[PDB]
Amino acid sequence: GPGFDFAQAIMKKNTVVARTEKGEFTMLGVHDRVAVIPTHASVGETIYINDVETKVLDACALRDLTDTNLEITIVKLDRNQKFRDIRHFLPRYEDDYNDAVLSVHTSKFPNMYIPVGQVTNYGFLNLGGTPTHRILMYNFPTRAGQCGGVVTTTGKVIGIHVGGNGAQGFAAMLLHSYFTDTQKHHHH
Amino acid sequence: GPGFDFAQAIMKKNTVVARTEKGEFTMLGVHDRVAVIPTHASVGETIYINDVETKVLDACALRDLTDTNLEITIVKLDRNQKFRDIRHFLPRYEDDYNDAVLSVHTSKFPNMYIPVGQVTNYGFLNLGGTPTHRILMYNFPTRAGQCGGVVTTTGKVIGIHVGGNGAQGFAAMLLHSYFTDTQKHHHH
Ligand SMILES: *[C@@H](CC(=O)OCC)[C@H](C[C@@H]1CCNC1=O)NC(=O)[C@H](Cc1ccccc1)NC(=O)[C@@H](NC(=O)OCC1c2ccccc2-c2ccccc21)[C@@H](C)OC(C)(C)C
Ligand SMILES: *[C@@H](CC(=O)OCC)[C@H](C[C@@H]1CCNC1=O)NC(=O)[C@H](Cc1ccccc1)NC(=O)[C@@H](NC(=O)OCC1c2ccccc2-c2ccccc21)[C@@H](C)OC(C)(C)C
Repeated sequence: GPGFDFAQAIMKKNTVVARTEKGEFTMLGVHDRVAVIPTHASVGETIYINDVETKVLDACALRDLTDTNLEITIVKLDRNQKFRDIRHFLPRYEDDYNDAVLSVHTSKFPNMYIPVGQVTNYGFLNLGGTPTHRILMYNFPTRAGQCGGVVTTTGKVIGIHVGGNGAQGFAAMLLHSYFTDTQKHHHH
Repeated sequence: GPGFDFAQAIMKKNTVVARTEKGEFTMLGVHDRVAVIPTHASVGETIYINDVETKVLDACALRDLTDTNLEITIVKLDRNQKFRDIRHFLPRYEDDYNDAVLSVHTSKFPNMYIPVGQVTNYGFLNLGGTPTHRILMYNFPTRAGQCGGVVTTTGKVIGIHVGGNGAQGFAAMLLHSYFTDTQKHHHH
């Protein structure tokens, strides 16, 4: 069966409601004060987190070496609470998955779970006019309001929901190497 | 934890999408060709079931001995498929419950699960101007589109979602005695 228990533990301890100029998004906290949000959320220098205005200390819109959108933006937030470190639940590599759950945490849906079935390493997607890479696909009619939703299997947090076409849903991959402690680089 | 596995088994085998003049509702099939739907769905002599026009052979809008709305309408449908008999999962008596799940099956949400936490035997509710009895209440911000949604705990199907006020959700109780094989009574 789908790993509902795992999805619930991730949602309970590692999600907040984020709100930008573009609306509300489920937001996955990954470690310390670092979280993710879809790039098309258009994060600025402040953001609402559970309706509390919060400084965005850093925001990195990920792109691959072809200079193509990956649709993940990693943010560092000025908050007191640390997120439980869930980096060990992130996949090392691209993969396909079975019996995944999509989990949403917004004002409208504070806690909701959708089994999306098989998830395929899809690759290239034209997302609302933006070429995008490293997309995961599931055959489920996902809707507006579900962006940022966390895609899991038991023991793995594999991506965040970013798009759909009325029949299929698409998530941006999360990989373990996106969040490893590193060194010195001018990035803005 | 919440009984997601049980909720999923009920949804998989015992729900259809019903559509009346008032819109779409999750519809729980109980046994044979007998199902339930909230009375405010305004069931007529035909109904759409998974988008297929279907004759409604009988419809009984339940009321208690005070002649007050219970908000459950039991329907008998002209379909080929029988529903798996789930009467043994229906509670005998009114009760309070822990860690319930609300499960929705509509066109917009073909499969969605919401843990609603504690469910209380609430009693009287004024439902959109209609006095209504035998209501179950949960502290969860349920929304339009969730009516008919099935409320479960492990091993019990306890009600169907009928209402909310933005902070709380309300279900009409299901009791085992609503569906027992009986005898001869002019009811229309
Ligand atoms: C989540 C964010 C949101 O609700 O918007 C607020 C600004 C939302 C989820 C999806 C909406 C529809 N169902 C969903 O699962 N994502 C988007 O709207 C996303 C942009 C975005 C905005 C903000 C944050 C993150 C993302 N855009 C779309 O999902 C877009 N879909 C899309 O481009 O799909 C690709 C299609 C494609 C590729 C190749 C050949 C043919 C097609 C095709 C045909 C028909 C439809 C889509 C595609 C949505 C907005 O596009 C449609 C046309 C479905 C409305
Ligand atoms: C499901 C059916 C649907 O979507 O409508 C299509 C016709 C829907 C679910 C609920 C909507 C809001 N959140 C939900 O969970 N149910 C209804 O709309 C239901 C009527 C119905 C129509 C068709 C089938 C089955 C049912 N009506 C309401 O839910 C109504 N809520 C309500 O009456 O709550 C009682 C309130 C009460 C009692 C005593 C003191 C104070 C109050 C109070 C204060 C403020 C709000 C409600 C109540 C909705 C429609 O009413 C509001 C005002 C929330 C819009």
